[PDB]
Amino acid sequence: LPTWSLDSNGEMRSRLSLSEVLDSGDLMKFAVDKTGCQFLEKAVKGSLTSYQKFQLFEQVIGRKDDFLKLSTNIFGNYLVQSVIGISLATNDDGYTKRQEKLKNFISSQMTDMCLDKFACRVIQSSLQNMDLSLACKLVQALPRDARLIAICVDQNANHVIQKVVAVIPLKNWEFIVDFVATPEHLRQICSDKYGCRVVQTIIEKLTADSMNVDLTSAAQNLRERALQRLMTSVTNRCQELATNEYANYIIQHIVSNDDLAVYRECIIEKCLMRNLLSLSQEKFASHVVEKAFLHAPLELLAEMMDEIFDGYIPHPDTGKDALDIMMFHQFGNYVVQCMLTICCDAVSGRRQTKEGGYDHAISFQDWLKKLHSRVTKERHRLSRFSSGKKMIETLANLRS
RNA sequence: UGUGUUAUC
Repeated sequence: LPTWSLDSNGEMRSRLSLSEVLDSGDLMKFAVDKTGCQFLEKAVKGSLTSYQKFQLFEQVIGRKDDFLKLSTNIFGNYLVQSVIGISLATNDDGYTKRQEKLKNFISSQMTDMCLDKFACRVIQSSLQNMDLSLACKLVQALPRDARLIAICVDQNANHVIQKVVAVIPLKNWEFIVDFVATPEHLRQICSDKYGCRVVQTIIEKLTADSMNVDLTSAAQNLRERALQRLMTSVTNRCQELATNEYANYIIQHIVSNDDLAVYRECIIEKCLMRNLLSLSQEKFASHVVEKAFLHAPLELLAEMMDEIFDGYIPHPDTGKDALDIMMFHQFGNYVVQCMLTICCDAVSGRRQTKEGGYDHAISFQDWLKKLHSRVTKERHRLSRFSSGKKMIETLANLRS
């Protein structure tokens, strides 16, 4: 801090005025100092005269180098955001030029700012607060090459993409959907901790749910086509994604969401059916298998149940079957518990059994009897395990 | 008995 602003204690004077700082030419020293920026931040929330605003506009968001220096600063980024807000609230003759400047500064350094822990906050608040037509121009400044992957998997920058998805119409960011849907990009992004969150947010925004009822029918058509293109790519890589440590959450999201029912069915047919025994023994995919049981339409659920009960040839020596393997497997046991709970819910009326012009209660009763008979026969071994005690208790509670 | 994301003074 400039000496003029310090007391005899070597500490920022109290009773300092905003205008003194603005007049001094020393704002940049205050804005990058914890105490100095705290003062500016409080000062700019109060009444400001036209000239005070003018000075703040010039000094904080008026020149490219200083704008970038504050935007990328741990303290300064807050002041930048405050001054952008004041700029947008001040409809004098300078309004247009100030916002165009801000758009040019950010666009010209878009990737660098998105990747920065602090400047990415400036980007997000600009996207949601600036006039929409100018915010759309920021989106246009996003890179279209390998840097876009870098942004999508970055701990900071992924939040910029999620903000774009939230507050900008789809036509402006449709290019991101197609970028992410490219096979090699999908693989990289979905297999990343942050990238997987970005893809789920995109899918959510492309879903025709109660949150999108305000779209025009033309916008719904745009959305439906983008969703269909993304789902095609996800479905093409379903097996790889379902078994992955992060992308399994995406596959689960799709399978679990009734508003994605047509895609849920594709996924189940494409990579789960005929692979249930194998996938139920996988750490990540076993959760996908549970979601499929829980949400499959009746005709597919029947195929799934039939696969577990009768889809596999028992061991040639021991006679162990798929149910035997799954009941005692470290991951498979949860899938069998899920099957049992579904059947108990159906027969007790906690789950609707009518669908497809028929009451399928008879099917659930059949599957339940098979599970009950197995659990009865194998009660001694099952009672050795928490999972087995749980199934025994589940069946006991049903009788009650 | 079994997995992640939700990030600044």
